[PDB]
Amino acid sequence: ATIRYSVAEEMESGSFVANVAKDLGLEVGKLAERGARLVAEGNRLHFRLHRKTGDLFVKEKLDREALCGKSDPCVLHFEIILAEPLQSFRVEVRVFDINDNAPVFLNKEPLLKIPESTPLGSRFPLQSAQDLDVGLNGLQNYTLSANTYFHLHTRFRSHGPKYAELVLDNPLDREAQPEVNLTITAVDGGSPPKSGTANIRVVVLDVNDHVPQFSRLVYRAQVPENSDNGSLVVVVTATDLDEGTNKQITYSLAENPEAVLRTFLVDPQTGEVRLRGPLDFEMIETYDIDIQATDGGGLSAHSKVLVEVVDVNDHH
Ligand SMILES: *[C@@H]1O[C@H](CO[C@@H]2O[C@@H](C)[C@@H](O)[C@@H](O)[C@@H]2O)[C@@H](O[C@@H]2O[C@H](CO)[C@@H](O[C@@H]3O[C@H](CO)[C@@H](O)[C@H](O)[C@@H]3O)[C@H](O)[C@H]2NC(C)=O)[C@H](O)[C@H]1NC(C)=O
Ligand SMILES: *[C@@H]1O[C@H](CO[C@@H]2O[C@@H](C)[C@@H](O)[C@@H](O)[C@@H]2O)[C@@H](O[C@@H]2O[C@H](CO)[C@@H](O[C@@H]3O[C@H](CO)[C@@H](O)[C@H](O)[C@@H]3O)[C@H](O)[C@H]2NC(C)=O)[C@H](O)[C@H]1NC(C)=O
Ligand SMILES: *[C@@H]1O[C@H](CO[C@@H]2O[C@@H](C)[C@@H](O)[C@@H](O)[C@@H]2O)[C@@H](O[C@@H]2O[C@H](CO)[C@@H](O[C@@H]3O[C@H](CO)[C@@H](O)[C@H](O)[C@@H]3O)[C@H](O)[C@H]2NC(C)=O)[C@H](O)[C@H]1NC(C)=O
Ligand SMILES: [Ca+2]
Ligand SMILES: [Ca+2]
Ligand SMILES: [Ca+2]
Ligand SMILES: [Ca+2]
Ligand SMILES: [Ca+2]
Ligand SMILES: [Ca+2]
Repeated sequence: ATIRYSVAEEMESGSFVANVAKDLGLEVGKLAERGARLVAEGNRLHFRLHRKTGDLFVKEKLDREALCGKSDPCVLHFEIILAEPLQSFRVEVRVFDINDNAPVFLNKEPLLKIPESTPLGSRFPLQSAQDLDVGLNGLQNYTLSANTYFHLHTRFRSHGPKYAELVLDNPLDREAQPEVNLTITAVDGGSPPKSGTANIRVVVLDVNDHVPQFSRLVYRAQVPENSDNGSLVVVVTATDLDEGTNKQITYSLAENPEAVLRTFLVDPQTGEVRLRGPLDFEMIETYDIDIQATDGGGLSAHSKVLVEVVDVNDHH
């Protein structure tokens, strides 16, 4: 009823396809004589017939991804018309698929920002790739680069892979490495398989999971009673391994006896523990002051400075 042939994709134009006279029920001379003409719909003119030889050539480089797109059978139809007697013959040439397209990502550099306090076992979806081929020549599998935090889990469908997702195996600690960088690899199933890699940048968001720590737990100080107002008792420092607003330190005098808050002050920024009142050895020999370093998130830490006034009042 209908005659068909098979051709390979992306072969050079003018290349041979088949010989018509054989499977037409005629001979070459008959083809030349009966006026063998190729006719199809106006839009498609993919082939060419040489009458005198009965030879079928392809007129253009056939690109299957353009003609059929994502369709499994790529078939081109056209009819051979004759004359005396006037016969019409339906011909269909199938364009086989080859592996001339590798998988690719639209974002070669995706940006995935994961908070530091992320529960172990959490999953992060990744955008799939695009292999324009069909079947085994299309997408088949994903792989993840060597890593100490993640492992890749590829959600599959019946025909092909749905998409891939990162699964966290280890607790993310920003203080260790604030960023982890990876390369996802998309692999088809052709022979040889073709690959397409993308580069994921995983940024770890700082969480206030670090209380400020004072240098010394106890600050020893020996201050002369005849010292002036605003004289520097001591300088205290507090460190925070975090970043952002969860790092800046706010020093403060809190929960102290009246005398302390009456004769002492502290600089909220620098840590300048200084005087705001007079001193007399006979009245108060020693002060013990608990200062408080407060973090932006609210994590506070205490430390006591033990001041001891020196020299009898007006001894020298
Ligand atoms: C999709 O691909 C994954 C992993 O990728 C494949 O396996 C690698 C080892 C390489 O050979 C890649 O070229 C290849 O694409 C497949 O899952 C994995 O299959 C392998 C089969 O050998 C399993 O072997 C393991 O090997 C390690 C050490 O090499 C051992 O510690 C394991 O105990 C085990 O023997 C592996 O467990 C398995 N999973 C992972 C995460 O690698 C997957 O089968 C494939 N799917 C399809 C449909 O192709
Ligand atoms: C994110 O990480 C990628 C991955 O780096 C690669 O993966 C690791 C797991 C290891 O296997 C590394 O050995 C491997 O490079 C980085 O991509 C890499 O970029 C560099 C330069 O930007 C590329 O360097 C090469 O150097 C050789 C010899 O010097 C040249 O011949 C190459 O032409 C190339 O210049 C490296 O090839 C490339 N790796 C891959 C797989 O593409 C990426 O830089 C990094 N990004 C960030 C922001 O950290
Ligand atoms: C000894 O010094 C303290 C503190 O001096 C302060 O710190 C220095 C580094 C400089 O920056 C000074 O400019 C700064 O004042 C003195 O205590 C402070 O006195 C001033 C003025 O009396 C107070 O300012 C105001 O006081 C009025 C009074 O009603 C309030 O209403 C205002 O709100 C405003 O606070 C200031 O509060 C007070 N305390 C501090 C911690 O600065 C002190 O007067 C001086 N002399 C003696 C004898 O102690
Ligand atoms: Ca192609
Ligand atoms: Ca193809
Ligand atoms: Ca392919
Ligand atoms: Ca931490
Ligand atoms: Ca942190
Ligand atoms: Ca902190």
